Amino acid sequence: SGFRKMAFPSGKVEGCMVQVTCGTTTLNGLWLDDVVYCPRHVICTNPNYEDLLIRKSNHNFLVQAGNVQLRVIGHSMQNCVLKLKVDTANPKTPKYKFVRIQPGQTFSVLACYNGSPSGVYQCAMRPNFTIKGSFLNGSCGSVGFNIDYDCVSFCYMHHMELPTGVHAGTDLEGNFYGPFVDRQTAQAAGTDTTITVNVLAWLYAAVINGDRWFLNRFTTTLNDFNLVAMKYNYEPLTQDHVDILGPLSAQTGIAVLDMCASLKELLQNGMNGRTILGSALLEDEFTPFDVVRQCSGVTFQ
Amino acid sequence: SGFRKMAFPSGKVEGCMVQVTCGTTTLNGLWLDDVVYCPRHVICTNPNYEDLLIRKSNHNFLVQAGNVQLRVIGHSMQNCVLKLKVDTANPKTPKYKFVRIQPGQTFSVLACYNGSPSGVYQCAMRPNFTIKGSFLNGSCGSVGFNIDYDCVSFCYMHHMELPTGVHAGTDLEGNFYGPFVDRQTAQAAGTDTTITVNVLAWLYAAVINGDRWFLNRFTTTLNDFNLVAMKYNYEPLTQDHVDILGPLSAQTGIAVLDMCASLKELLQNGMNGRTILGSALLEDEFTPFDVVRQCSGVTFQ
Repeated sequence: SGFRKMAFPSGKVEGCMVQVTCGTTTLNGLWLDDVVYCPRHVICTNPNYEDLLIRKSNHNFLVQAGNVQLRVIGHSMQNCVLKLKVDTANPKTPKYKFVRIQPGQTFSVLACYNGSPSGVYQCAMRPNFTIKGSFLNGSCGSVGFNIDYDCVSFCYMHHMELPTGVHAGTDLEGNFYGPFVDRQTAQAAGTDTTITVNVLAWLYAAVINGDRWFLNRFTTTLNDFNLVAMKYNYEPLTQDHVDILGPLSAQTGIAVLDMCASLKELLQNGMNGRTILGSALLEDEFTPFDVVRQCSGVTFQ
Repeated sequence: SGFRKMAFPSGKVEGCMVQVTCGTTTLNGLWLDDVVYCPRHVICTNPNYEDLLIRKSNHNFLVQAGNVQLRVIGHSMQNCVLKLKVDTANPKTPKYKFVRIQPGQTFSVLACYNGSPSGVYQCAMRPNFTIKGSFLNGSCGSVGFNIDYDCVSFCYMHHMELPTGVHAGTDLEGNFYGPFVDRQTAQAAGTDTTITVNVLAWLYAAVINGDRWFLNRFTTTLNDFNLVAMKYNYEPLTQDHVDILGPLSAQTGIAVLDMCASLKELLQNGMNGRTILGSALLEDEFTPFDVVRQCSGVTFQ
C-alpha cells in the first residue's frame, strides 16, 4: 500500500551518460554503441547549424566518459541532435529503442551535470508539449526514458527552459516536442489543459488505497461529463480512455462513468479541506499503466 | 528552475540487490563485499529467532544474484537483520557506510521484488519513526539510502506495513526505527507531527522559484511562532533549525523569522485556493540540504 510518484531505476541509463565539450560549451551526451548523442547547440558560434557544422572537425569535440577520454572519429547532424561517432562501443550499452511519446504519457528523467548524474524524478509530457521539470544550467542533454522488462525506451532529450519555467526538448531523432526551436526567439508555451484520463486513474488509485469519501451514487454519460470537463479546462474523455480504464474499473467495481460523475462533483464543489492520496489537488501525472504497475507488483531488469 | 521530489540515481544500489529464499519465503537482500543482508523473519517457522536460527544450516538459504547462484558459507544474526556470508565478494560493491538517520531527514527508496528493482522514490522518516512508503508483498528487504559524492550511505531496510498503511523497518545494523517489532502484535503508529523546519525550507524553494504571494511585512520571535506551531501539530523550531536555514535566508534576503511570520499566517488563514510549487498543501518532506542541492547544482558519482 501507499502511493508515490515513482521513477524507474536509473542504473542502465547512468552507464551511458558522458560529458561533451567543444569551444567553451559543456553539456551531457548519451553514449550508446559507438555513437554519442547530444544537443546540436553545442557547436560554435540567430544560427544556421549546417553552416557551423562544416566549420568544425572531429578534434574539436572533447568527450569524457568518466576519467577516460573518448576519441571522436566522425560527426553528423540529425535534426536538432548531433551524433558523434567515437572509436569505442559502450560496454554498458543496454538493450534500447528510440520512441516518441504522446502528451499525457509519463517518463523518468535522469538529470545530469557534466556527465555526472544528479537525481531522478518522474514527470509527464504536458498537453502543450512542455514538461514541468527541474533543471539548472548544464542540464542540457539529460534524457528521459521508460523501462520495459530489460529494454530502455529513450523518449526525451532536454534542450531549453522557457519563460514560464517549464522545459522543452526533443525525441532522440532530434525532432522537438511542440512548436519550439533551438534558437533565441520569443517562444512561449501554449495554454495547458488537465489530463482527464490520468485524473481518473489517480482516483482509482485512491480507492484501491482506502480513500472513498469522493465517490457517489450518481452516474453520467460521456457527453454530459465532457460538457463539464471543457468548462474546467480538462481534456476530453474518449471512448478509448474508457476502455483503458477498464481493468481498473473491474478491480474496484466502480464503473468508469460512475467515477466520472464523482470527478464532476469534485470539479464543481472542490474538496472541502479533505485530501486524496495525500494531495489537496487532483493529480494528472499518473497514467492507467502507472497505477496498475504500482498496485499489482510489476518489476523490470 | 522547477522543483520536483527528486531521488538519488539508484544504479550503485541496483548492483547490490539479490534474492534470498529459505523455506517458502522469498524477499530481497543487500549484497556488499561477501555478506548478504536481509530481514531475519525470512527464517522458518510468536517467534524466538535465536531458537529458529540454530535449527537451519547454510544450505537452506538460496541466494540468487541474477542467474548466478551464490553459495552461503556462513550465517549470523545482528538484531533484526540476518547476515549470510557467501563465498563471492560483489564486484559491483560501491564505497558505502551504514548510518542511522533522525526523524525529519530524507532518503531514497529502491523498491524491489525478487531481487529485481522496480522503482525509485524519495521520502522522509516521519517524526513517529514510520515512513509513508509505497510497497507491495515481496518488497521486504528493499533498502533506503543517500549518496554523497561517490559514497552510498545505507540508512533503512524495509520490514513491515502497519495497520494505517505506513511502513516500518530498521537501520542496517538491525535496530528498528520506532517502537515496532518483527512479530505479529497490535502495534500501531504514534500520532505524527509536521516537520516545521522542512516546511520553511520548502517555502524558501518557492521564493527561489518565483512564488511570493505568501510572504509578509510582519515578523515574529521564535517563542510566539512555536506558540502557534504547537497549536497546529507542528514540530518545535529550534535555534539550530534557524541556523541551518541561514544560507537559504541569505540567498533570498528573507530573514528566517520573517518566513516564520509568513508560515504563521498561512497556518491561520489557509491558502485561499492558491498553490505553492504546484501544491495546495504545505510540504514537509524537503530538508534544507535537499533545497540547496536542487537550487544550486550539486551532483554525485
